[PDB]
Amino acid sequence: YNKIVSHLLVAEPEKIYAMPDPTVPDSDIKALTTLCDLADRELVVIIGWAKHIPGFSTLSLADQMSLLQSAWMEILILGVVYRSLSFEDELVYADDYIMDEDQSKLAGLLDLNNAILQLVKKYKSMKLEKEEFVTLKAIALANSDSMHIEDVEAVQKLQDVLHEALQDYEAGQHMEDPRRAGKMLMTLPLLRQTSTKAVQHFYNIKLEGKVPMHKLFLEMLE
Amino acid sequence: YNKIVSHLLVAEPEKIYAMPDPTVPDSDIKALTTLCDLADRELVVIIGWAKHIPGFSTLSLADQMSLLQSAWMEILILGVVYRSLSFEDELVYADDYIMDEDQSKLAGLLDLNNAILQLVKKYKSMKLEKEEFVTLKAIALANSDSMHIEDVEAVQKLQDVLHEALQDYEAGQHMEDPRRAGKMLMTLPLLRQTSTKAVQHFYNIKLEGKVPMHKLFLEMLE
Ligand SMILES: CC/C(=C(\c1ccc(O)cc1)c1ccc(OCCN(C)C)cc1)c1ccccc1
Ligand SMILES: CC/C(=C(\c1ccc(O)cc1)c1ccc(OCCN(C)C)cc1)c1ccccc1
Repeated sequence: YNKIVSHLLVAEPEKIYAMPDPTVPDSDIKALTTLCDLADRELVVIIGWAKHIPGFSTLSLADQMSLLQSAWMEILILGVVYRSLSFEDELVYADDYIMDEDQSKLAGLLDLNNAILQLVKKYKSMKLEKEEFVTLKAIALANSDSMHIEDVEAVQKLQDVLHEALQDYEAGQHMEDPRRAGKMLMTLPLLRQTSTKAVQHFYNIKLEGKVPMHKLFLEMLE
Repeated sequence: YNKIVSHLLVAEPEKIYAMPDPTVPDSDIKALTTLCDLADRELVVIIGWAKHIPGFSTLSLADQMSLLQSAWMEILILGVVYRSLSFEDELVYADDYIMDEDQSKLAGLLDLNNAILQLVKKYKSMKLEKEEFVTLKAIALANSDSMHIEDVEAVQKLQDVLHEALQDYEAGQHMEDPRRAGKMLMTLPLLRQTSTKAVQHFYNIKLEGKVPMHKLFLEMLE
């Protein structure tokens, strides 16, 4: 069994409850608040998680920040996708916050949650395993295509190392499909597309708040 | 040598000149007109090209249209990227229409053309070959993630067939890097991201015109 995959499995953060405020009337604002508060907590643990990825900490702080800046929404989305694989037309943002179509409509997230469900659909068909999920999260971080990378070569080595882990996993676990690793890689474009739209929506409705995201990753990394 | 790759090479369309109107004063409008007129001509030949891809014609007309609808901007962009690999900070839209930074600024395309140059940068480092380019164009078509596919399984078989061709090519041509096929696949997210932004920009400034894109692919396919 592949050691990087094993390591990523033990580095996996614990479940986080959303705790929607039971005193607040249901509304689009309440849904967005709940999601913002959930994501902020998730981002803190994502930063800690990334430090476990072999080679990530040896990048400059600027490069670590750049990768995180570019990847954070993909990592959040891949999480909700994975959590939702055993459900039907619903998204498990947390065990206590499962969004059906009516809820998504109410939150103004129909189009976005429908795209996320498209990711779910594909991964259900492919029978996405936890091992594959955690490896793809790490790959999405390393492959996030920041336009501000200092050490392009080191970031490529990190991509290489993680891709190798996925290939080695699939070679051992899935001999019935010698192309499964590539199929997994071919799911990344839809994740990127969905993230891109989610981030556009995030800025369009001003969820970023008073303090820029750049400084937030700084505080947490420094 | 891989037959699908060989076939794709012979299916490659001839060069198309942009023919910017020499009587028209240079302006953002002239640049956008030139690009619109270039793309429209390219789209006609792209539709003919897709018919050469093994299995594409045996899909329903609806599925052919769906793949084209979802992929067309990626295919256009991958073309300009490939045409630009031997240039520096300039995009070869056509032999007679090469956009430098000043031109992009003037056209309102700085951000978009900069993203396209990011694609170029990565492919230069990877030493992207024509064989790899034409194969990735076909993969981008098949992997374009339309939300309206009728025969999900047939579209997967098409993805499979093209992925197999890339893997077989790389296995024979690039034994020094057993992971090169996966590296090529890992370039697709940035293409998707760039296309997504280009399409958003395309609709934001109303370049679609009086007739919807759906009917355009119909006419040309029927
Ligand atoms: C898709 C749901 C979502 C977020 C989300 C996704 C996955 C997940 O596990 C948790 C949340 C989302 C919402 C807000 C957000 O902002 C965090 C920044 N702070 C400073 C508010 C990030 C993601 C969202 C994204 C954009 C607009 C509206 C909602
Ligand atoms: C990135 C350049 C570009 C186009 C382009 C890209 C590659 C290429 O080889 C040729 C052109 C572009 C521009 C217009 C366009 O519309 C075609 C639809 N008709 C009906 C006008 C498609 C692509 C463009 C895209 C969006 C907004 C503005 C410009």
